[PDB]
Amino acid sequence: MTEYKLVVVGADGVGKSALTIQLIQNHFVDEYDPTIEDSYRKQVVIDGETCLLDILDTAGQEEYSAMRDQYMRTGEGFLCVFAINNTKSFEDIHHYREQIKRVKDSEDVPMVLVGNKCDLPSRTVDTKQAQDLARSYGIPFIETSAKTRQGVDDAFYTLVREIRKHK
Amino acid sequence: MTEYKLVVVGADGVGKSALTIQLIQNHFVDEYDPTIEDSYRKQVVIDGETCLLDILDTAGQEEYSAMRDQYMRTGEGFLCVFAINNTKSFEDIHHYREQIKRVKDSEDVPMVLVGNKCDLPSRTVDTKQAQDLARSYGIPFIETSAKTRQGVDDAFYTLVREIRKHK
Ligand SMILES: Nc1nc2c(ncn2[C@@H]2O[C@H](COP(=O)(O)OP(=O)(O)CP(=O)(O)O)[C@@H](O)[C@H]2O)c(=O)[nH]1
Ligand SMILES: Nc1nc2c(ncn2[C@@H]2O[C@H](COP(=O)(O)OP(=O)(O)CP(=O)(O)O)[C@@H](O)[C@H]2O)c(=O)[nH]1
Ligand SMILES: CC1(C)C[C@@]2(C)c3ccccc3N[C@@]2(C)N1
Ligand SMILES: [Mg+2]
Ligand SMILES: [Mg+2]
Repeated sequence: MTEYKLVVVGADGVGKSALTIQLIQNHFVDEYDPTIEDSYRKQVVIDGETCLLDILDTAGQEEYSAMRDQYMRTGEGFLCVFAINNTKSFEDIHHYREQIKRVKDSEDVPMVLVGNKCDLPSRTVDTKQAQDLARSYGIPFIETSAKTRQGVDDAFYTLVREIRKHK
Repeated sequence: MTEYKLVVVGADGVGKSALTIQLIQNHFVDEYDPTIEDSYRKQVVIDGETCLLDILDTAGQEEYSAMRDQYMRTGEGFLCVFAINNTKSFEDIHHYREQIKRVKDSEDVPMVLVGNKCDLPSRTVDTKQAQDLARSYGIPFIETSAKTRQGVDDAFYTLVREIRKHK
Protein backbone atom coordinates (compact mmCIF):
# COMPACT_ATOMS: atom_id res chain seq x y z
CA MET A 1 0.00 0.00 0.00
CA THR A 2 1.41 3.40 -1.12
CA GLU A 3 1.88 5.68 1.89
CA TYR A 4 2.02 9.53 1.49
CA LYS A 5 3.44 11.74 4.28
CA LEU A 6 1.51 15.03 4.10
CA VAL A 7 2.27 18.06 6.29
CA VAL A 8 -0.21 20.93 6.79
CA VAL A 9 1.61 24.26 7.44
CA GLY A 10 0.66 27.90 7.73
CA ALA A 11 0.08 30.80 10.11
CA ASP A 12 -1.70 30.49 13.42
CA GLY A 13 -5.46 30.63 12.64
CA VAL A 14 -5.66 29.90 8.89
CA GLY A 15 -7.61 26.70 9.43
CA LYS A 16 -5.03 23.88 9.23
CA SER A 17 -6.82 21.83 11.88
CA ALA A 18 -10.29 22.60 10.57
CA LEU A 19 -9.18 21.50 7.06
CA THR A 20 -7.65 18.28 8.37
CA ILE A 21 -10.61 17.43 10.67
CA GLN A 22 -13.03 18.20 7.81
CA LEU A 23 -11.11 15.81 5.54
CA ILE A 24 -10.83 13.01 8.25
CA GLN A 25 -14.10 13.42 10.25
CA ASN A 26 -16.48 15.30 7.83
CA HIS A 27 -16.99 17.72 10.75
CA PHE A 28 -16.34 21.53 10.98
CA VAL A 29 -14.70 22.69 14.21
CA ASP A 30 -15.82 26.30 15.15
CA GLU A 31 -13.54 26.48 18.18
CA TYR A 32 -9.99 27.75 18.08
CA ASP A 33 -7.72 25.33 19.99
CA PRO A 34 -4.09 26.07 19.04
CA THR A 35 -2.27 22.92 17.92
CA ILE A 36 1.01 21.61 19.25
CA GLU A 37 1.22 18.61 16.83
CA ASP A 38 -1.46 16.11 15.87
CA SER A 39 -1.22 13.24 13.37
CA TYR A 40 -3.82 11.23 11.50
CA ARG A 41 -3.71 8.09 9.29
CA LYS A 42 -6.42 7.64 6.69
CA GLN A 43 -7.02 5.23 3.83
CA VAL A 44 -8.40 6.96 0.71
CA VAL A 45 -8.88 6.04 -2.98
CA ILE A 46 -7.22 8.62 -5.32
CA ASP A 47 -7.43 7.99 -9.13
CA GLY A 48 -8.28 4.32 -8.44
CA GLU A 49 -5.20 3.82 -6.13
CA THR A 50 -5.70 2.87 -2.42
CA CYS A 51 -3.53 5.43 -0.59
CA LEU A 52 -2.57 5.62 3.05
CA LEU A 53 -2.31 9.30 4.01
CA ASP A 54 -0.17 10.12 7.06
CA ILE A 55 -1.30 13.75 7.81
CA LEU A 56 0.61 15.96 10.15
CA ASP A 57 -1.36 18.93 11.54
CA THR A 58 1.29 21.35 12.72
CA ALA A 59 1.51 24.33 15.01
CA GLY A 60 1.07 27.74 13.42
CA GLN A 61 2.16 29.32 16.72
CA GLU A 62 5.64 30.79 16.22
CA GLU A 63 6.59 29.52 19.74
CA TYR A 64 6.63 25.94 18.28
CA SER A 65 8.74 26.96 15.19
CA ALA A 66 11.73 24.84 16.48
CA MET A 67 9.59 21.66 15.79
CA ARG A 68 9.56 22.41 11.99
CA ASP A 69 12.99 20.96 11.23
CA GLN A 70 12.05 17.29 11.83
CA TYR A 71 8.69 17.37 9.99
CA MET A 72 10.17 19.25 7.02
CA ARG A 73 12.94 16.60 6.73
CA THR A 74 10.38 13.70 6.86
CA GLY A 75 7.37 15.23 5.06
CA GLU A 76 6.86 14.30 1.41
CA GLY A 77 4.37 16.99 0.48
CA PHE A 78 3.26 20.25 2.07
CA LEU A 79 -0.14 21.90 2.12
CA CYS A 80 0.78 25.64 2.55
CA VAL A 81 -2.32 27.28 3.91
CA PHE A 82 -3.28 30.94 4.23
CA ALA A 83 -6.74 32.47 4.91
CA ILE A 84 -8.30 34.68 2.25
CA ASN A 85 -9.44 37.19 4.94
CA ASN A 86 -5.98 37.47 6.62
CA THR A 87 -3.36 39.45 4.73
CA LYS A 88 -0.57 38.61 7.15
CA SER A 89 -1.21 34.85 6.73
CA PHE A 90 -0.65 35.26 2.98
CA GLU A 91 2.55 37.25 3.59
CA ASP A 92 3.79 34.40 5.86
CA ILE A 93 3.50 31.80 3.04
CA HIS A 94 6.86 32.67 1.50
CA HIS A 95 8.55 32.08 4.89
CA TYR A 96 7.17 28.52 5.01
CA ARG A 97 8.16 27.87 1.37
CA GLU A 98 11.73 29.18 1.97
CA GLN A 99 12.17 27.04 5.12
CA ILE A 100 10.88 23.86 3.34
CA LYS A 101 13.27 24.60 0.37
CA ARG A 102 16.26 25.10 2.75
CA VAL A 103 15.54 21.87 4.76
CA LYS A 104 15.09 19.71 1.64
CA ASP A 105 17.89 21.56 -0.29
CA SER A 106 15.48 21.59 -3.30
CA GLU A 107 13.17 23.88 -5.33
CA ASP A 108 11.11 20.88 -6.46
CA VAL A 109 9.37 19.93 -3.18
CA PRO A 110 5.72 18.70 -3.61
CA MET A 111 3.50 21.56 -2.41
CA VAL A 112 0.03 23.00 -2.88
CA LEU A 113 -0.91 26.60 -2.02
CA VAL A 114 -4.29 26.69 -0.25
CA GLY A 115 -6.42 29.83 0.22
CA ASN A 116 -8.78 28.80 3.01
CA LYS A 117 -12.02 30.35 4.43
CA CYS A 118 -13.38 31.03 0.92
CA ASP A 119 -16.93 30.93 2.48
CA LEU A 120 -16.19 34.26 4.29
CA PRO A 121 -17.28 37.57 2.67
CA SER A 122 -14.41 39.55 4.33
CA ARG A 123 -11.79 38.76 1.57
CA THR A 124 -8.52 40.75 1.84
CA VAL A 125 -6.34 38.60 -0.48
CA ASP A 126 -7.20 38.67 -4.19
CA THR A 127 -7.40 35.23 -5.88
CA LYS A 128 -5.08 36.68 -8.67
CA GLN A 129 -2.34 37.61 -6.22
CA ALA A 130 -2.42 34.06 -4.74
CA GLN A 131 -2.52 32.49 -8.25
CA ASP A 132 0.57 34.55 -9.17
CA LEU A 133 2.53 33.44 -6.09
CA ALA A 134 1.71 29.73 -6.79
CA ARG A 135 2.90 30.31 -10.44
CA SER A 136 6.17 31.77 -9.19
CA TYR A 137 6.70 28.53 -7.19
CA GLY A 138 5.43 26.29 -10.02
CA ILE A 139 2.74 24.76 -7.75
CA PRO A 140 -1.07 24.35 -7.80
CA PHE A 141 -3.37 26.84 -6.03
CA ILE A 142 -6.77 25.86 -4.66
CA GLU A 143 -9.30 27.90 -2.61
CA THR A 144 -11.03 25.94 0.15
CA SER A 145 -13.57 26.15 2.96
CA ALA A 146 -13.18 23.81 5.96
CA LYS A 147 -16.78 24.84 6.81
CA THR A 148 -18.53 23.96 3.53
CA ARG A 149 -15.92 21.32 2.44
CA GLN A 150 -15.46 23.27 -0.87
CA GLY A 151 -12.09 22.26 -2.42
CA VAL A 152 -11.00 20.23 0.64
CA ASP A 153 -10.70 16.83 -1.05
CA ASP A 154 -9.19 18.53 -4.13
CA ALA A 155 -6.46 20.22 -2.05
CA PHE A 156 -5.33 16.97 -0.38
CA TYR A 157 -5.71 14.80 -3.52
CA THR A 158 -3.77 17.35 -5.60
CA LEU A 159 -0.94 17.21 -3.08
CA VAL A 160 -0.85 13.37 -3.35
CA ARG A 161 -0.70 13.80 -7.18
CA GLU A 162 2.24 16.19 -6.71
CA ILE A 163 4.14 13.62 -4.60
CA ARG A 164 3.49 10.91 -7.24
CA LYS A 165 4.97 13.20 -9.98
CA HIS A 166 8.11 13.83 -7.91
CA LYS A 167 8.72 10.09 -7.27
CA MET B 1 7.21 20.59 31.25
CA THR B 2 6.21 17.03 32.28
CA GLU B 3 5.16 14.96 29.27
CA TYR B 4 2.87 11.87 29.68
CA LYS B 5 2.59 9.27 26.89
CA LEU B 6 -0.93 7.84 27.07
CA VAL B 7 -2.20 5.05 24.85
CA VAL B 8 -5.91 4.29 24.36
CA VAL B 9 -6.49 0.56 23.67
CA GLY B 10 -9.40 -1.83 23.34
CA ALA B 11 -11.63 -3.72 20.94
CA ASP B 12 -13.05 -2.39 17.72
CA GLY B 13 -16.08 -0.20 18.55
CA VAL B 14 -15.67 0.44 22.30
CA GLY B 15 -15.36 4.22 21.83
CA LYS B 16 -11.60 4.89 22.00
CA SER B 17 -11.79 7.68 19.43
CA ALA B 18 -15.04 9.13 20.82
CA LEU B 19 -13.44 9.25 24.30
CA THR B 20 -10.33 10.98 23.01
CA ILE B 21 -12.28 13.48 20.84
CA GLN B 22 -14.63 14.19 23.75
CA LEU B 23 -11.68 14.84 26.12
CA ILE B 24 -9.93 17.24 23.71
CA GLN B 25 -12.75 18.79 21.60
CA ASN B 26 -15.73 18.59 24.02
CA HIS B 27 -18.17 17.02 21.58
CA PHE B 28 -19.44 13.61 20.68
CA VAL B 29 -18.78 11.74 17.39
CA ASP B 30 -21.89 9.68 16.37
CA GLU B 31 -20.18 8.27 13.26
CA TYR B 32 -18.06 5.12 13.30
CA ASP B 33 -14.82 5.65 11.35
CA PRO B 34 -12.37 2.84 12.20
CA THR B 35 -8.95 4.14 13.30
CA ILE B 36 -5.58 3.13 11.94
CA GLU B 37 -3.54 5.36 14.34
CA ASP B 38 -4.04 9.00 15.37
CA SER B 39 -1.99 11.05 17.85
CA TYR B 40 -2.70 14.21 19.80
CA ARG B 41 -0.47 16.52 21.87
CA LYS B 42 -2.46 18.53 24.44
CA GLN B 43 -1.56 20.83 27.31
CA VAL B 44 -3.68 20.36 30.46
CA VAL B 45 -3.47 21.36 34.15
CA ILE B 46 -3.79 18.31 36.47
CA ASP B 47 -3.44 18.89 40.27
CA GLY B 48 -1.87 22.33 39.59
CA GLU B 49 0.81 20.83 37.25
CA THR B 50 1.00 21.88 33.54
CA CYS B 51 1.08 18.52 31.74
CA LEU B 52 1.72 17.77 28.09
CA LEU B 53 -0.42 14.75 27.20
CA ASP B 54 0.64 12.74 24.16
CA ILE B 55 -2.38 10.62 23.43
CA LEU B 56 -2.27 7.74 21.03
CA ASP B 57 -5.68 6.65 19.66
CA THR B 58 -5.09 3.10 18.42
CA ALA B 59 -6.77 0.60 16.14
CA GLY B 60 -9.20 -1.84 17.67
CA GLN B 61 -9.32 -3.74 14.37
CA GLU B 62 -7.47 -7.06 14.88
CA GLU B 63 -5.99 -6.63 11.37
CA TYR B 64 -3.72 -3.86 12.82
CA SER B 65 -2.60 -6.00 15.85
CA ALA B 66 1.05 -6.14 14.58
CA MET B 67 1.29 -2.31 15.22
CA ARG B 68 0.83 -2.85 19.02
CA ASP B 69 4.45 -3.79 19.90
CA GLN B 70 5.79 -0.30 19.03
CA TYR B 71 3.22 1.74 20.95
CA MET B 72 3.33 -0.68 23.91
CA ARG B 73 7.13 -0.08 24.13
CA THR B 74 6.78 3.73 23.91
CA GLY B 75 3.59 4.20 25.96
CA GLU B 76 3.86 5.15 29.64
CA GLY B 77 0.22 4.51 30.62
CA PHE B 78 -2.66 2.62 29.03
CA LEU B 79 -6.36 3.40 29.02
CA CYS B 80 -7.86 -0.14 28.60
CA VAL B 81 -11.34 0.45 27.26
CA PHE B 82 -14.24 -1.90 26.96
CA ALA B 83 -17.92 -1.04 26.31
CA ILE B 84 -20.44 -1.96 28.99
CA ASN B 85 -22.83 -3.39 26.33
CA ASN B 86 -20.09 -5.54 24.64
CA THR B 87 -19.07 -8.65 26.57
CA LYS B 88 -16.42 -9.63 24.03
CA SER B 89 -14.69 -6.21 24.50
CA PHE B 90 -14.56 -6.92 28.24
CA GLU B 91 -13.03 -10.38 27.66
CA ASP B 92 -10.50 -8.82 25.27
CA ILE B 93 -9.17 -6.61 28.16
CA HIS B 94 -7.14 -9.47 29.59
CA HIS B 95 -5.38 -9.94 26.20
CA TYR B 96 -4.39 -6.25 26.01
CA ARG B 97 -3.16 -6.32 29.62
CA GLU B 98 -1.09 -9.52 29.03
CA GLN B 99 0.46 -8.08 25.84
CA ILE B 100 1.35 -4.75 27.59
CA LYS B 101 2.91 -6.70 30.52
CA ARG B 102 4.97 -8.92 28.16
CA VAL B 103 6.23 -5.97 26.01
CA LYS B 104 7.22 -3.87 29.10
CA ASP B 105 8.45 -6.94 31.04
CA SER B 106 6.59 -5.57 34.11
CA GLU B 107 3.50 -6.29 36.24
CA ASP B 108 3.33 -2.70 37.41
CA VAL B 109 2.47 -0.83 34.21
CA PRO B 110 0.26 2.32 34.72
CA MET B 111 -3.21 1.32 33.50
CA VAL B 112 -6.82 2.31 34.03
CA LEU B 113 -9.76 0.04 33.19
CA VAL B 114 -12.51 2.02 31.47
CA GLY B 115 -16.08 0.79 31.01
CA ASN B 116 -17.39 3.08 28.27
CA LYS B 117 -20.94 3.79 26.92
CA CYS B 118 -22.37 3.97 30.47
CA ASP B 119 -25.18 6.18 29.05
CA LEU B 120 -26.65 3.10 27.31
CA PRO B 121 -29.32 1.02 28.98
CA SER B 122 -28.23 -2.19 27.10
CA ARG B 123 -25.64 -3.23 29.75
CA THR B 124 -24.16 -6.74 29.48
CA VAL B 125 -21.17 -6.31 31.89
CA ASP B 126 -22.08 -5.72 35.55
CA THR B 127 -20.12 -2.87 37.23
CA LYS B 128 -19.20 -5.33 40.06
CA GLN B 129 -17.66 -7.84 37.60
CA ALA B 130 -15.51 -5.05 36.03
CA GLN B 131 -14.59 -3.74 39.53
CA ASP B 132 -13.49 -7.29 40.47
CA LEU B 133 -11.31 -7.61 37.36
CA ALA B 134 -9.69 -4.19 38.03
CA ARG B 135 -9.03 -5.27 41.65
CA SER B 136 -7.37 -8.49 40.42
CA TYR B 137 -5.03 -6.31 38.29
CA GLY B 138 -4.48 -3.74 41.05
CA ILE B 139 -5.63 -0.87 38.81
CA PRO B 140 -8.39 1.82 38.95
CA PHE B 141 -11.76 1.27 37.25
CA ILE B 142 -13.93 4.10 35.91
CA GLU B 143 -17.20 3.97 33.92
CA THR B 144 -17.43 6.62 31.23
CA SER B 145 -19.65 8.05 28.53
CA ALA B 146 -18.03 9.74 25.50
CA LYS B 147 -21.56 11.09 24.81
CA THR B 148 -22.33 12.79 28.15
CA ARG B 149 -18.64 13.30 29.19
CA GLN B 150 -19.37 11.39 32.46
CA GLY B 151 -16.04 10.14 33.89
CA VAL B 152 -14.03 11.20 30.81
CA ASP B 153 -11.72 13.71 32.53
CA ASP B 154 -11.46 11.39 35.54
CA ALA B 155 -10.35 8.42 33.35
CA PHE B 156 -7.55 10.37 31.65
CA TYR B 157 -6.46 12.34 34.76
CA THR B 158 -6.42 9.10 36.83
CA LEU B 159 -4.13 7.54 34.24
CA VAL B 160 -1.76 10.57 34.43
CA ARG B 161 -1.83 10.18 38.27
CA GLU B 162 -0.95 6.47 37.81
CA ILE B 163 2.11 7.36 35.70
CA ARG B 164 2.99 10.09 38.30
CA LYS B 165 2.19 7.67 41.34
CA HIS B 166 4.40 4.98 39.72
CA LYS B 167 7.24 7.57 39.54
N1 LIG C 1 -15.60 30.40 8.28
C1 LIG C 1 -14.53 29.57 8.31
N2 LIG C 1 -13.84 29.46 9.46
C2 LIG C 1 -12.75 28.63 9.48
C3 LIG C 1 -12.39 27.90 8.35
N3 LIG C 1 -11.27 27.20 8.67
C4 LIG C 1 -10.99 27.46 9.96
N4 LIG C 1 -11.91 28.31 10.46
C5 LIG C 1 -11.94 28.86 11.84
O1 LIG C 1 -10.76 29.60 12.09
C6 LIG C 1 -10.35 29.38 13.46
C7 LIG C 1 -8.96 28.73 13.46
O2 LIG C 1 -9.11 27.44 12.90
P1 LIG C 1 -7.98 26.30 13.16
O3 LIG C 1 -8.33 25.15 12.39
O4 LIG C 1 -7.84 26.06 14.71
O5 LIG C 1 -6.69 27.02 12.64
P2 LIG C 1 -5.19 26.55 12.85
O6 LIG C 1 -4.41 27.12 11.61
O7 LIG C 1 -5.17 25.05 12.96
C8 LIG C 1 -4.68 27.28 14.41
P3 LIG C 1 -3.04 26.73 14.94
O8 LIG C 1 -1.90 27.20 14.00
O9 LIG C 1 -2.86 27.47 16.31
O10 LIG C 1 -3.17 25.25 15.22
C9 LIG C 1 -11.41 28.50 14.11
O11 LIG C 1 -12.36 29.34 14.82
C10 LIG C 1 -12.09 27.83 12.94
O12 LIG C 1 -13.47 27.49 13.12
C11 LIG C 1 -13.10 28.08 7.17
O13 LIG C 1 -12.79 27.52 6.09
N5 LIG C 1 -14.17 28.89 7.20
N1 LIG D 1 -23.92 5.79 23.30
C1 LIG D 1 -22.56 5.87 23.21
N2 LIG D 1 -21.99 5.57 22.04
C2 LIG D 1 -20.63 5.67 21.95
C3 LIG D 1 -19.86 6.03 23.06
N3 LIG D 1 -18.56 6.02 22.64
C4 LIG D 1 -18.55 5.71 21.32
N4 LIG D 1 -19.83 5.50 20.90
C5 LIG D 1 -20.25 5.09 19.54
O1 LIG D 1 -19.64 3.85 19.20
C6 LIG D 1 -19.24 3.81 17.84
C7 LIG D 1 -17.74 3.55 17.80
O2 LIG D 1 -17.09 4.66 18.40
P1 LIG D 1 -15.53 4.93 18.11
O3 LIG D 1 -15.07 5.99 18.97
O4 LIG D 1 -15.26 5.01 16.58
O5 LIG D 1 -14.91 3.52 18.60
P2 LIG D 1 -13.42 3.00 18.39
O6 LIG D 1 -13.13 2.06 19.62
O7 LIG D 1 -12.50 4.17 18.24
C8 LIG D 1 -13.53 2.17 16.78
P3 LIG D 1 -11.93 1.57 16.21
O8 LIG D 1 -11.28 0.46 17.11
O9 LIG D 1 -12.23 0.88 14.87
O10 LIG D 1 -11.04 2.76 15.98
C9 LIG D 1 -19.63 5.16 17.25
O11 LIG D 1 -20.93 5.04 16.61
C10 LIG D 1 -19.75 6.05 18.46
O12 LIG D 1 -20.66 7.15 18.33
C11 LIG D 1 -20.50 6.34 24.26
O13 LIG D 1 -19.90 6.56 25.33
N5 LIG D 1 -21.86 6.21 24.31
C1 LIG E 1 6.51 9.86 9.69
C2 LIG E 1 6.13 9.92 11.17
C3 LIG E 1 6.74 8.69 11.85
C4 LIG E 1 6.60 11.22 11.84
C5 LIG E 1 5.40 12.22 11.81
C6 LIG E 1 5.56 13.28 12.90
C7 LIG E 1 5.23 12.86 10.45
C8 LIG E 1 6.14 13.57 9.67
C9 LIG E 1 5.76 14.01 8.41
C10 LIG E 1 4.49 13.75 7.92
C11 LIG E 1 3.58 13.02 8.68
C12 LIG E 1 3.97 12.58 9.94
N1 LIG E 1 3.23 11.83 10.85
C13 LIG E 1 4.14 11.29 11.86
C14 LIG E 1 3.43 11.11 13.19
N2 LIG E 1 4.61 9.94 11.34
MG1 LIG F 1 -4.37 23.81 14.47
MG1 LIG G 1 -11.14 4.68 16.73
